[PDB]
Amino acid sequence: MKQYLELMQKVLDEGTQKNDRTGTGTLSIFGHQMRFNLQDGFPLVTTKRCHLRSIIHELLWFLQGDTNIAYLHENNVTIWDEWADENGDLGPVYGKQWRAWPTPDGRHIDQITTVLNQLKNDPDSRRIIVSAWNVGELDKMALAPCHAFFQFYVADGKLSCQLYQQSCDVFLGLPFNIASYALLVHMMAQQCDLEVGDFVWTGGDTHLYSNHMDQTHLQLSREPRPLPKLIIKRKPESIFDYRFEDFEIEGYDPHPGIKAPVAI
Amino acid sequence: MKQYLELMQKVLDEGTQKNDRTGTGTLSIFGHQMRFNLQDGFPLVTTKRCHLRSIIHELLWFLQGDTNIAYLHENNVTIWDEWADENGDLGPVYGKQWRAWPTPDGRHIDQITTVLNQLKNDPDSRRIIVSAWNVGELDKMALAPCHAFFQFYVADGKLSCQLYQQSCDVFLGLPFNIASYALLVHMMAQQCDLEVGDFVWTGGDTHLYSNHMDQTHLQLSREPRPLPKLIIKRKPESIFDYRFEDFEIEGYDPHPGIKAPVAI
Repeated sequence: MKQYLELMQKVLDEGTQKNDRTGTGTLSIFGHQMRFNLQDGFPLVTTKRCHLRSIIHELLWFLQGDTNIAYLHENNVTIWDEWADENGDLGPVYGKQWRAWPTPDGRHIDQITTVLNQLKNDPDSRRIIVSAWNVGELDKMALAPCHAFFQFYVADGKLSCQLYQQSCDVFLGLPFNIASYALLVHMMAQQCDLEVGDFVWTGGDTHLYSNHMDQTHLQLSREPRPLPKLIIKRKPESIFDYRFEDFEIEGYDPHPGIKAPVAI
Repeated sequence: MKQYLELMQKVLDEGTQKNDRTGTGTLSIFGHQMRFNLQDGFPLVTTKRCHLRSIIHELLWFLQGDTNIAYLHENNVTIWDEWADENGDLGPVYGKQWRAWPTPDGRHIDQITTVLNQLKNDPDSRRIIVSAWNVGELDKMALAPCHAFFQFYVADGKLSCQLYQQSCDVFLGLPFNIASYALLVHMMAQQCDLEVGDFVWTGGDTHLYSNHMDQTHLQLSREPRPLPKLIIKRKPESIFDYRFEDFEIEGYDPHPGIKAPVAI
């Protein structure tokens, strides 16, 4: 999509040479923000095919507060294998923090429910936040949250949301992230009888890996097709009762996919 | 300044009517981002006089990990009286979280030192973050952090920083916030032998109180004067050894100040 391709280009033009923890070089910029009107359609990148299946199962997994890849495996979803240990444990990552942020006094806050209450009983609140950045359990995590902070906003029956991605692989991870959170916005709005507003994406260290240049130029040459339409076949009793089948993407006609290898 | 006045205007033009917890109406927009090249000068609003004194003492106070207003009082700084209790306690706010984020296992993480180590020993890290958003101690706080998440970034000997302000009073609080964090960038860079890069400001619910319209239009009519220059008279042995006198703003010739009343 336009906003996306615009970023991709910007990174090429303005990105400074920076290396990552693996030794692979990246082109990076710091601080960027793009908006996506959700009424204009589901922000699923078209200039390259994306498989929403993994996306959906991962989101549902998070909402379950599960941090073991078992569920993912039952559905043959392996995007988390790379990090899980022999038992399939990733540590207190996303899911754990969202649904059971542990306090120093023995409690476990359910940030998702907390957020739902607010959207329903105090929509003008300015602190409708979900944070995965738990300083206390960083070490125990398989890896630090790429996207670790998001805020919800209500105005005119429209529910918006801003995500802050402190670190971002523009080519491989960004497309996935945008769709994932966009889907979360819809689920939230559905349970709150609210219309979807804007999904605002903000990033810190936004980069492209040096060995992704050709794929970038190749995609950067395709023309964005119209955005598809996300439809929810039903209205679960809660934000925790959605099932894979409830979602159906409609009108998605992407260009072919583009493989993006990684060094190890 | 330009970026600032541009926001002020945008809020007037595009802001939607929203009410706050006190009942006072605000004009608000969601999601905004402005950049400030720190080499161009210290971002201290000129179209209206700002007293940096309070700013500095508050920053130093934070770095001390102190959450009692006593220190502020010794210097006759009352910006926190409104919230402090009879003992002058504000709860586990900013200072406490920055210097002693409490873990569930009895520890207290020093996010400021943590961050300093990283900038000195692993500058390419993408997780150089400081968070005041401790879900565990929200209730015990005098009020929730307006600005609760910031990231540091290094590239070409230039240290940048992005702050995310989930809630923002454009007229009263924003100017104060920008200068405060800009000063922190400089202190950081000084202790890391790095040059200052960009201070990137991102906001969630960015608003103007309905009863600040005249002041807004009045300021919105002034022309930005050149930015002053921030100078540090010395190099303390650590980020915790700065004293009020070490800072000197130079070339600051602002327009007159503008009072901004608040309802209660």
